[PDB]
Amino acid sequence: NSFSGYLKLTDNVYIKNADIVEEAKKVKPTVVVNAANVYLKHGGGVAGALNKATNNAMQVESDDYIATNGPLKVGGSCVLSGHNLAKHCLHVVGPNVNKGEDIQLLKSAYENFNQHEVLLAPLLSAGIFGADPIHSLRVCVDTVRTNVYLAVFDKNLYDKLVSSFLEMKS
Ligand SMILES: Nc1ncnc2c1ncn2[C@@H]1O[C@H](COP(=O)(O)OP(=O)(O)OC[C@H]2O[C@@H](O)[C@H](O)[C@@H]2O)[C@@H](O)[C@H]1O
Repeated sequence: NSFSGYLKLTDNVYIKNADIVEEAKKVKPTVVVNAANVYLKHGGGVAGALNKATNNAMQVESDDYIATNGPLKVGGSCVLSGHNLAKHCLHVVGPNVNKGEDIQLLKSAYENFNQHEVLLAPLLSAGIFGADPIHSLRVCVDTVRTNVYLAVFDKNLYDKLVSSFLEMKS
């Protein structure tokens, strides 16, 4: 946990414009969050990017987990190996609002973060799943009480997130 270059938004939320995988390799974090689906299929996005960097070790361990325990709940989580990227990997499932999943569960999904004192995380539901990233950052800041280090990959999205957060801040 040697996080460098993060802007601090609140007492426990930090943000940085980085690739979450490059971040993980460099910082070797205790916990890296994966933006997961219910069957733990890491195709594309953060999940696929992380899986590739373990040369598909993650996807194999994931598939064994689903086979034993069945799908995760939307808004739920499971802790697996972090492989070469971290000690552990917390797969957290946020609502796919694009497919009509309840946006309320984004808050339950962020509540999983509070079981770890330090995390390297992306924004849940803010890509393929279609939530407003500003909304997702807002619920993260309102929900997570532990120290979360957000890697936002796209520069324009990151700029807009730090702007909007600080304009609406109180
Ligand atoms: N390499 C990356 N590094 C950092 N942030 C990233 C990266 N790739 C995407 N992001 C950002 O992380 C946030 C989450 O994007 P997704 O990974 O698409 O997350 P989510 O919306 O929860 O999508 C879940 C779905 O995506 C699939 O990969 C996954 O298997 C599941 O089906 C968004 O802001 C997105 O721009």
